[PDB]
Order: sequence, then structure tokens, then C-alpha cells
Amino acid sequence: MNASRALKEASMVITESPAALQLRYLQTLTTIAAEKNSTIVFPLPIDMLQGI
Amino acid sequence: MNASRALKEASMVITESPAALQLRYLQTLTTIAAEKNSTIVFPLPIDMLQ
Amino acid sequence: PQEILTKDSVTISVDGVVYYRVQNATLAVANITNADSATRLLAQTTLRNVLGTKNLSQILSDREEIAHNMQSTLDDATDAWGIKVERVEIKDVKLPVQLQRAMAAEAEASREARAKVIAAEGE
Amino acid sequence: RLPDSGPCGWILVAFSFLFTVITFPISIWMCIKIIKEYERAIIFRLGRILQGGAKGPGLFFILPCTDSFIKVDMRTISFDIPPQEILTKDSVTISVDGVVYYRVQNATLAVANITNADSATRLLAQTTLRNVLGTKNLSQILSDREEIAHNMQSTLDDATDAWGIKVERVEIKDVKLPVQLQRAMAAEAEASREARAKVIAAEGEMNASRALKEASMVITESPAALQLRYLQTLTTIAAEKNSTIVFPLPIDMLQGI
Amino acid sequence: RLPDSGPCGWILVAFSFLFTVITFPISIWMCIKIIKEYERAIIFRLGRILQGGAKGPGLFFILPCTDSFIKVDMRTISFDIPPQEILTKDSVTISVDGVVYYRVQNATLAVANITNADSATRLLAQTTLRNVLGTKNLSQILS
Ligand code: NA
Ligand code: NA
Repeated sequence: MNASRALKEASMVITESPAALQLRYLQTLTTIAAEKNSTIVFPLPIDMLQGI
Repeated sequence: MNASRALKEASMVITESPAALQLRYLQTLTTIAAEKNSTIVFPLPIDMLQ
Repeated sequence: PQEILTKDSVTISVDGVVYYRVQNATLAVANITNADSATRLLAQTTLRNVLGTKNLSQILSDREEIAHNMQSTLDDATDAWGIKVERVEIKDVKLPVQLQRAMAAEAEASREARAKVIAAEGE
Repeated sequence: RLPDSGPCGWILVAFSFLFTVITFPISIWMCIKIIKEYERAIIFRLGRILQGGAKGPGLFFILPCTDSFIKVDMRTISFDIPPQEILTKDSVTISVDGVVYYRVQNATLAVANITNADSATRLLAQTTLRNVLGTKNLSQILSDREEIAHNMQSTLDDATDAWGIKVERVEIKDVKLPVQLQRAMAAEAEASREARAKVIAAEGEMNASRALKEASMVITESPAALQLRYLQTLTTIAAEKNSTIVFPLPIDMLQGI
Repeated sequence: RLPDSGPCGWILVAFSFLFTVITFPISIWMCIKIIKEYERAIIFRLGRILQGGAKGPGLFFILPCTDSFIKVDMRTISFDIPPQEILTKDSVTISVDGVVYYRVQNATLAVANITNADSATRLLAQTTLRNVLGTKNLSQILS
């Protein structure tokens, strides 16, 4: 409950240029990769899959 | 039962803007990654513009 | 040290101390074979029993009540030996390693709640 | 305040007077006792305690046959308590490393009412510290020294009074969490630095964006250029010391089924 | 201020004088004391401290049979504290390695009011450092 207001404020800015959320997504991946754990990553060419 | 009221208040604020809940998801993932023996499988949808 | 079970069935090991004195030298010699050994074993069993009637949270909060309970048991037993037990106290308490992080959940959660507010401000 | 715990005497005393005088140049050294300003003496003669309080500083005479003599230091003493295992009110496992300061307040009780004043006092300090910290949350333990000290003092005074002891301080020199809890409990500090890092990272995205747009506008004029960039990325990744799995995928063969 | 802690005198002192004079070529080296500017002495005569404050620099005479002599260095001392494990206000585990500087400012109290002044001081420094850093966030500790 205490954290919710700031997340709403952040969301209202981010949605005005929605690709910003993908930038946040990619920075999350960089943070996770640094931890001492196994990470498996799948680059996925969706327009190639859209063809079949 | 005791926790439900606060979750409702948090939910009502979060759902007023669409990206907010997604930010909560990504922060959870960052919290998970610090625990031992936590494998994360991560898709990267990419467009080659054909 | 002793191995103990609480009322809520938590396994804990405790490390006690006892204080006592002779108050009737005639009974201490002629009514019991070894007054010191008898007293020290009685202290252990009395501590074992009382803590089994308490939840772990009560053990941390109810020193005065626990002391009052033990004294009645000790006085009834030690009168015939010419002994007065003055205190039984606990020096250490330990959880098994497998239980330690699980039981600490409230403290972990409180710091995690403050972290979330900081992180949301970052976003 | 006394502790809670004849004709033939003159014969023994006289025998002792005679014997010491008969042995004077040797035995007078045993008879003579000197007590310093900061010391006190408890003296028994034929088992009875000499009347009044503990004997003060100065020169004193005793007979080693009939008399027994105990000398008490009245100065403050400090002891380094062995480390302890403790549970907080919020059930956190911590180990603490204490120190206690204490002083003899009444020399008669310290001698004649307790078998070993030091060990009794040192054990009592440990159990009192164990109890008080069990009534506090971990955050309170770090913030509430004055309240914690006040709580302990009243407990200690009620017990040590009968022993003639005054405890002056109990303090902690180390506190440790077990290794499994250390990163979890540090969440608030870790989050603050990550929050500042995120702002720095977003400024980096903004600064780099213009050049990526310029690169994109050239690349899109012959879109197969992006596939060339894709293949050079794969070559870079394969050179790292990590596992790579590659799937050649004949899409026109899949298009047939 | 003082610490919170006759015929037989004359006779015993007189005996000591005679003994030391009879042993004069041996006694010279034990009965005479010299105190530097940066030192003070605490002297007990038959268990009673000599009147006034601690004895200053100079030449002094001690009857070893009746008298006890303690000299105190008044200069600054530095000590390398062993490392400690600490928790910050934000609950970060850190280990710190400290140093303390101190000096005696009243030689009478240092001798007669505490059993071991140095050990008491060094332990007190450790606990004081432990407490204060527990009231500070890690960023405040650095700044
Ligand atoms: Na200690
Ligand atoms: Na040091």
C-alpha cells in the first residue's frame, strides 16, 4: 500500500511512450545476469515465426 | 483476512495506470534472482523487419 | 544444556543457572544422601516441565510468571532436604539451524516493506 | 545488617600469645597485616566475627592460630563476558559479546553471605542480558541503549544487594547475524543504492538514443543490413567463456509442413 | 575529591630505619626514588596515602618495609583495538578496526579507584564505538 502511489506516478509517465517499458525490461535482465545463478536467454525472431 | 484490506487499497491504486503492475512484476524477479538455486529463463522477442 | 519442547512444539536447547543455599543443616546431612546433586537434578527437571507449558513467545516475555511457577514446585520438593532454591535462570537459547530463517519472518518482512517504498521512488 | 547465613578460648589465646612471643622475630611477620586505603578486611577470632564493620586501612595484628583473615579489594573491576546466543522479540537469532563492570559495596556480605561473589555476579549479568534483549526487536536493540540499561539496573540491584555487590555497567562489544540472514536483512541499504543507479542508467539511455536513431535510419533503407548486424552479434557472443546453442532453421522446409 | 573505594606506627617505622641503615650500602638503591616531569607517584605509608595530591617530579625517600610506591606515566597512549563485528542502522553487516588515544589526568583515581585503568578504558572504547555506529546509516558513517 505504501509503495503503490509512486508506482502509479511512474506508470503514467511510462505509458505516454510505451516502448519505455521494454527499456525497463532490458535493464532488469542486465541486473539479473550479474547474480550468482544460472540464466538462460532466448533471442526470438518473432517476424520469422510470423512467417510459419 | 487481516492482510486483505491493505492489498485491496494497493490494488485500487495500481490498476489506475496500466504499466504499474508490470513494474511490480519486474521488481519481484530482481528479488528472486538473489536467492541461491534460482534459474531464470528469459525470452527476448526480436524483430528483423521482414 | 538441555533439549526442550515448547507448548507449540518448537525444538529449543536452553542453558540454565541455579542459585541455592542450605537453610536447615540437620536435614541436609541426615535426610538426603547428596543434597547438592539432588538439588541440581531437580532444577533441570523443573525447568524442563514449565517451559513445556509455554509458547515460545511467552518464554521470551514472561520471566516473572515463569519464576513464580517454578518456585512452588521447588519449595514443595526441597523442604525435606533443608534446601532453599533462590533462582533458576536461562543463559542461552538456540533454535536448530533449519528453523532459523523461517522463524525470523517478521523481521525480514519489515525491512523488505521499507525497501519497496525506496525502490518505487526510484522508478 | 548481618549476613543471612569462653574460658577455654583464653587458654588457646594465651598459648598463641606465648608461642608467637617465643617465636617473635620469625612469627611477627605473620601477625602484622597492613590494609591499604582501597582495601577492607574481615577478621574471625575463634570463628566469631570481630564486632563492627570491616576493618579499614592501617596496621592490624592477628594470631594465625586462633584467627582467620580475609582481605577485600573495593575497586571497580571489569570482566569480558563470553559470547552468547540470543533471540529477539521478533525471533531473530543473534550472537552478542558483552562486558560487565562491578564493585564490592559491602565487604561483610561479600565474604560471609555468598560463596563466590565474582562468579555469581558474572553469571547474573549474562542471564539479565539474555532476558532484556528478548523483550526488544532488533531495531530497538540498536536504538534504545538508555532504556535497555535502565531496565537491567533494577533487575541487577534487587539480586546483588544481598551479596554486597553493585553492578555499574553492562555493555555489548559485538553483534552478529548468521551468514544465511545477512543479505536478506540488508535489503534497505541495497535498495537505496539501486534506486540511485536506476536514475543514472536512464540518463545513459537518453544520451545514447540520438546516435541509435541515426544508425537506424541508414539501416532501414536496406533492411537486410539488420540481419548482418544480427550475425555479427552471434560471432561476438560465441567468443565468451559461456555455453552457446545454435539452431539452423530451414524455414522454407517448415513452411511445407 | 578522593577515591570512592600512633605508637605502633612510630615503632615499626623506627625499626625500618634501623634495618635500612644497618643495610645502608644495599638500601641506597631501594629507598631512593626519582620521578620525571611527566610522571607522578602514589605512596602509601602503613596503608594510608600521603597527604595531598600525587607526588610530583623530583627526589623522594621510601622506607620499603612500611611504604608502597606506585608511579604513573601521564603521557598520551595509543592502542590498536582488535576488529569488531557491527550492524548499522540500515542493518548492514560490517567489520571495523579501531584505534583509541588516551592519557591519565588524575593519578590518584587511576591507582586507587579502578583495578586496571588501561584494560577498563580499552574495553569501554570498543563498546562506545559499537553503539554509536548502530545509530548511523552506512552512508552517514562515511560522511
Ligand atoms: Na565479552
Ligand atoms: Na584497531
